[PDB]
Amino acid sequence: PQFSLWKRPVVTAYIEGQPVEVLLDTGADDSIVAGIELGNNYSPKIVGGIGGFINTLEYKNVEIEVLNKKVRATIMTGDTPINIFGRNILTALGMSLNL
Amino acid sequence: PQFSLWKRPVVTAYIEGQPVEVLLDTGADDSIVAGIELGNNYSPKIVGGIGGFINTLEYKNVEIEVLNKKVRATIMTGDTPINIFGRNILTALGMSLNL
Ligand SMILES: CC[C@@H](c1ccccc1)c1c(O)c2c(oc1=O)CCCCCC2
Repeated sequence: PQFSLWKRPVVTAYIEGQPVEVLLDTGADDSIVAGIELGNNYSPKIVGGIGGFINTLEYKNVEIEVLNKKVRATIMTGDTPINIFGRNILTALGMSLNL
Repeated sequence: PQFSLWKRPVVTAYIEGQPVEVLLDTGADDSIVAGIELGNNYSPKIVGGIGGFINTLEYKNVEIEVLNKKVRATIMTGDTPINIFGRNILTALGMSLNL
């Protein structure tokens, strides 16, 4: 597909079966979604950005269906205002920022 | 040009002549940079990042040169840890996200 930037690149993603609304963000180094349960085998992380830091729990190798493609990648859960898919997932998806 | 996102889409843009380094952000609606001092009309404003709020000054009708294309735009200045160009400028350039 081709996403125009006139609208927020918001898609529906299926992480381990659970349906989430995610914003595709090329400035996000990682991916952080809230409100999803992914197990009792995680790693405590801390990520910073504009305005401050946020504590997160990292889960590797997680099934992800988005844009009619399934990737296995690392995601972080935590109190974030909107669910973000950073570059770690976009590269795994084969996406590009074109001019 | 084409950005692969394996290494963070960062470029040099000139804001009314001053060169800065900015990250191309597809999730941000607005744009904010640290340090530039302009004179256009401005309004005090506060924004919310993925971790907290920051106090900004907002300028309108700002001449911006990026990737060899000139534009007239709205941008914000404040003590941000990372300079980003959001969708308001991205769209004026005609950039897109493909798969
Ligand atoms: C450039 C830093 C970036 C980021 C994202 C995730 C984790 C750390 C840093 C980031 C954005 O992409 C956006 C916003 O604030 C940010 O700090 C504004 C709020 C809305 C969310 C999308 C844009």
